[PDB]
Amino acid sequence: RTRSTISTPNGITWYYEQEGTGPDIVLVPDGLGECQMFDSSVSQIAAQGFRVTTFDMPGMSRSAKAPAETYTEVTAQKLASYVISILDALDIKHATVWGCSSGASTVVALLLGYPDRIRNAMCHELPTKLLDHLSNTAVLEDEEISNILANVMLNDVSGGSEAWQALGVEVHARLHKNYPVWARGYPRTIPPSAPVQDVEALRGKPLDWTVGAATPTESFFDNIVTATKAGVNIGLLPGMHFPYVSHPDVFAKYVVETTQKHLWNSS
Amino acid sequence: RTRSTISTPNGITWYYEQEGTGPDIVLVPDGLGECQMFDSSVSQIAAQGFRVTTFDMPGMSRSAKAPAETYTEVTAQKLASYVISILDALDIKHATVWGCSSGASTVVALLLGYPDRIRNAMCHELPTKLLDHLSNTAVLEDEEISNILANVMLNDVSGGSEAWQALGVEVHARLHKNYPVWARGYPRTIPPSAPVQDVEALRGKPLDWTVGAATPTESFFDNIVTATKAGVNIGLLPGMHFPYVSHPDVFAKYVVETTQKHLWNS
Ligand SMILES: C[C@H](O)CCCC(=O)CCC/C=C/c1cc(O)cc(O)c1
Ligand SMILES: C[C@H](O)CCCC(=O)CCC/C=C/c1cc(O)cc(O)c1
Ligand SMILES: [K+]
Ligand SMILES: [K+]
Repeated sequence: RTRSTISTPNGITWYYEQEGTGPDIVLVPDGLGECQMFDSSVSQIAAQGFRVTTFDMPGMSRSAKAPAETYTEVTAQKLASYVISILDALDIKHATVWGCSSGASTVVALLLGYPDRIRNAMCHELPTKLLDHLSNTAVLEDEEISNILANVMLNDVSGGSEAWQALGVEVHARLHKNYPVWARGYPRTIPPSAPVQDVEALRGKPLDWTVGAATPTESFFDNIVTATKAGVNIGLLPGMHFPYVSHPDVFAKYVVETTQKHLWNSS
Repeated sequence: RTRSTISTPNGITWYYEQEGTGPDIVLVPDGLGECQMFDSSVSQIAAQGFRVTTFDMPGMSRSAKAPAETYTEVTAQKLASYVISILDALDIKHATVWGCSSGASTVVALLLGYPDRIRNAMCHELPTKLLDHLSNTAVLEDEEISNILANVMLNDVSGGSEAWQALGVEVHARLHKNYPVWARGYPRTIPPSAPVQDVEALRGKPLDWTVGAATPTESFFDNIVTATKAGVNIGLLPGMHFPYVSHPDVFAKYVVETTQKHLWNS
């Protein structure tokens, strides 16, 4: 496993990890931007004959050395441009991509905006609606935000409390710092940027969409409706918002099988 | 509120309730077949200018005087035929219908099978897949079944435990007796009978489909997919499997507003 940093012309110094040889699979984090959440799955996926790349997102965790524009007023389209920049730096020309949450928005924007670069995209629980209770955290003090959102992550959306806690002190200390950054740059601007207003643009695209099996129906109801309207493959993963944490083996198998499906269809 | 009984020539003596005057709205119970779950909402809906009818289902609660075939090997098509028989007996010629669970299967079967009789149907959380863990309760002893399913209702799918408990001791005593009847006669045969194999048959029909907002996505995921494929209105009610128990005012409002929408359209 390569663990290193790389700087892109847009001023971001990325922390990234890479393991394996074979077709490229890129795991884009959710809004918290923390790629250690992929640790177990990276090895399982790479072992099936893929080169797997992941990274902390700009302004978050180990990728914090970045211009303020990259973690304020954040949109799917901004994030997609940043991901393209690190793929360029790493000489990854053709990638399968995964993303959850703002990462889901990002990978659909990637697929639509850079079709020559993206073999297929897997999106999970893509936020399309403004949620005032999240947006309103942005005006609180840093420690108040971190306390509130740490609680929300563990109790409301982790999909597995034991697994979430078992990420450990080092990861959670990084998440603690990230929560105010996410709170002030994401909730207000990510949902209106969702690249799913044009249903016909999605039709026929190599997109595989999932929602958590245990997630309350109302949370990503709109995803299921939108995917079905566009004829896009839609299904479920165990857990809720973080299947790569709660169910890393099932997650890895899904990513491998889905990538294999598209490698067959490509030929 | 009229509370009475009526006997249909298929051998069922129904317990039923009616309140109000105006267009007919009929509330079909879920598989537990217990119409006291509608008590609050019946009054609220009727007050908006409707005649509201509901009833215990065959073999359940106060409608227990019924032949074994009406509560064993139960299908959506069987239940639809029974509901038509009581509508006939009460001289209800054109009805808006609500149903959840097996009641949802029933009202879709009613709409498709008897389009002249059904103004519009509201279906909620319609089961289309066999669940082994539910089917397997059919071979346990009665008291084992009641203990298991009473817990599942209270703690897993009620959508509001306080409201569920507040149905009261008499209701839960009736449910206690119903759980084994439901276990033996419904889970194994209701889902394969789901009238949703033909999406094109649903298209353009006066159907409004809901799922509980708090229900785990995987429970009625298929409902949302099927409704969307057919272009059928699909949305959410608060709670889970029993919105008429957990959120009776919201439930009543939904039934009234949906009926009014279709009265305008017609
Ligand atoms: C992991 C996630 O990317 C960031 C933490 C917030 C969270 O998990 C809440 C549940 C999912 C909501 C995502 C969401 C919701 C919004 O209204 C706006 C937005 O930008 C993202
Ligand atoms: C109230 C409900 O009508 C009867 C109690 C069982 C329950 O609530 C479990 C959750 C919803 C499942 C209904 C269901 C599931 C099946 O596999 C087969 C079937 O016939 C009905
Ligand atoms: K697993
Ligand atoms: K209510």
